[PDB]
Amino acid sequence: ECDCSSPENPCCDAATCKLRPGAQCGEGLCCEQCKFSRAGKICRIPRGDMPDDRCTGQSADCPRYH
Repeated sequence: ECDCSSPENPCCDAATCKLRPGAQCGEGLCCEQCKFSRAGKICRIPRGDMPDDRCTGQSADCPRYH
């Protein structure tokens, strides 16, 4: 298993398919240049008045309220 889906992704070492040194992530709504996006950054807009989702600063995915 690999940190990045695609071998083209520079966030991962080609040889291992694991994140390159210093990288936090390689993909997701909350990944920017191989690092976690800023905590509190909007990452998902619903229609209507349901709450938006924001990045946590500790994960590369955009969380959901449940």
